[PDB]
Amino acid sequence: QSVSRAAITAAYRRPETEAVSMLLEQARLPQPVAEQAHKLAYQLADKLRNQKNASGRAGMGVALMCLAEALLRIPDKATRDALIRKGVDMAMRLMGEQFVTGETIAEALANARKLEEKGFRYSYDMLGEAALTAADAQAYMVSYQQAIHAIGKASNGRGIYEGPGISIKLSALHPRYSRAQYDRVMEELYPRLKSLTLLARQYDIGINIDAEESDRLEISLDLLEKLCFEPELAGWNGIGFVIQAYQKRCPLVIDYLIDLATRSRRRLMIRLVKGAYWDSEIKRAQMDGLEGYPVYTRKVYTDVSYLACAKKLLAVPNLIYPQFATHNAHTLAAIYQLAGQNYYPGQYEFQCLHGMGEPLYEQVTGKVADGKLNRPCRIYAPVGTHETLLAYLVRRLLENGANTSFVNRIADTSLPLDELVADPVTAVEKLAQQEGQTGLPHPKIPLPRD
Ligand SMILES: Cc1cc2nc3c(=O)[nH]c(=O)nc-3n(C[C@H](O)[C@H](O)[C@H](O)COP(=O)(O)OP(=O)(O)OC[C@H]3O[C@@H](n4cnc5c(N)ncnc54)[C@H](O)[C@@H]3O)c2cc1C
Repeated sequence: QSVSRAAITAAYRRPETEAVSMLLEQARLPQPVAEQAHKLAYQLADKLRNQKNASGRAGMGVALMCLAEALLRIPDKATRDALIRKGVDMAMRLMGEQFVTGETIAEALANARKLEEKGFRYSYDMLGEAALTAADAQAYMVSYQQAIHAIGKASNGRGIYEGPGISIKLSALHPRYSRAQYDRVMEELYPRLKSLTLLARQYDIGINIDAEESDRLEISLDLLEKLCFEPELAGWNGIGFVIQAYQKRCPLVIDYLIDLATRSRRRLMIRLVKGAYWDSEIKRAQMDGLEGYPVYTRKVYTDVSYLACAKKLLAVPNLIYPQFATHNAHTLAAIYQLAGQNYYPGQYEFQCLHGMGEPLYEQVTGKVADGKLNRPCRIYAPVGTHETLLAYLVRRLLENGANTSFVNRIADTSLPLDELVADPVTAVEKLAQQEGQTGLPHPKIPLPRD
């Protein structure tokens, strides 16, 4: 292929100067919106850093304190004045626990209530991906079936917005998905996706297809296309799909999705993310030796792409329920403002990962009289034992450990608040004036052919 599909194909690896130049005006916050976004972002990030006065205590060497402490333990003021494989497995489960909501779906669900009463929602992720065998994919299938039964019974008619949903990885459902051919995916994967989706619809819970590696985008769109035209799914708006703003294709995938929601007569649930596989995408493209990268190479370009994509999503509320997944205070503030006045619950939600967004979103989800923004947030809740945790944990380490990540820069007491929440468009134009051209690739990431 259609007009919208062909345009996705042709954007696959377009030069960054071109891709970034085209996004800029789509991403620019109008003057007054930009300033309310800055102020809100500043406030959120200020509260985050300085929850337990962490920066005001910088406002106030160590051996002296130990002596002042021992002196303060003198009870009477007068007296005082007068005076390899195992290490890896272990470190994985130790660092990883903070990102896991429970080992079983029942355990995760039984803990649902605490944050659900505060206005939080949930999307449960049965950990495990990249099925290597036919038996592996069968077992993931039954784990997903089981989870939908338990989630749906706990949802108990609350429906797709207020009630819990499930997130699935297509790589879990087909052996060797990474190299699978179109014909085998449709024969084998598609009937399992269709079956899980029919089940979710019986319980009226959301079912989201997670986005994985970029060379799987095209087959996931073929699967989505077919799925949206199932008679048993007519009139039901529970299908969800993730799109990754670090991809050059993202804006064009949105044109496609908008046309699909129209033709298939539904409102799609669309989770907009930046993306979780950047380091691997860069390595992969450098080994393939093709004309360029399917993702941006500077983090600020991804931020620009996200804002442009968020605007496009918010413009079509009859066709799309946008789910804005982020832990970045500026991104959140910019969305809040871009969504305009006269919020209604079913306009959009925020999303965050378990063990990562709680402090940001404790300022967001809840009553205005308690100082909150009163916007719903859906927590993505990984569920599994130690044997399913590895790949997810490594992605979290890369996310938390990168110096370009907001969750890393916020902990840096030396980087000032204004720089942390600086506007990405303005950042890009600043690079452009310094370097001579808009959207130049990262200086340390040359094209694969160089
Ligand atoms: C609820 C939820 C669900 C998610 N589901 C998925 C999913 O299905 N598939 C998926 O891929 N991701 C998914 N993610 C996103 C991913 O796991 C990270 O959480 C997310 O990208 C972090 O973005 P941020 O705005 O929180 O952080 P920010 O710190 O503002 O931006 C972080 C990031 O920018 C990108 N980046 C980093 N360096 C560069 C660079 N040099 N050049 C270009 N881009 C760069 C990467 O996307 C990286 O995560 C999900 C996130 C959430 C909250």
